[PDB]
Amino acid sequence: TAFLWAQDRDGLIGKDGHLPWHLPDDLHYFRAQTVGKIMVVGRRTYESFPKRPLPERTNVVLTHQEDYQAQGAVVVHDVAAVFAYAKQHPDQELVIAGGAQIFTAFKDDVDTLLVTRLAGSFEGDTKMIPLNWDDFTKVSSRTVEDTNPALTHTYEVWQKKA
Repeated sequence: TAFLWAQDRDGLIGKDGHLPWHLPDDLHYFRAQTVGKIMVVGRRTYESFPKRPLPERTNVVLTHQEDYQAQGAVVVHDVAAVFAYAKQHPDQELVIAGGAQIFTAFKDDVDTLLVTRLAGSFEGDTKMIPLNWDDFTKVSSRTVEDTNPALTHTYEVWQKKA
């Protein structure tokens, strides 16, 4: 299972309840990362999400409710309910998108990690969860210095070890 998200110098991710705005470049990666397959998302996330469900992207809703539903999307309550779907759907891949509440949920199950270290700084009140970098291994990491000094980023790909 993979985890795709972007972190800045400070290591921020997003907001919890501000609704400021989203970047076009930083947004393309957030989705393009696992789009086109079984991408998980928090209930709160699936809501704000540009669309429900996503066009060409299988989404999943994680909530403590045992009756929670979604139009087209899949409804799960934890990392056990998601793996259950992906279990019956060995054709598609399982990659968690968010949110933070969902990140630390699969942190102990994630077999692969994806982080984008952006040189520039980003605002927000929500920080990234405590990842066990010691439990995982870095398989790839290279920074990309674009024209914009703040639009820079590093693509890190980690693989959970035993």
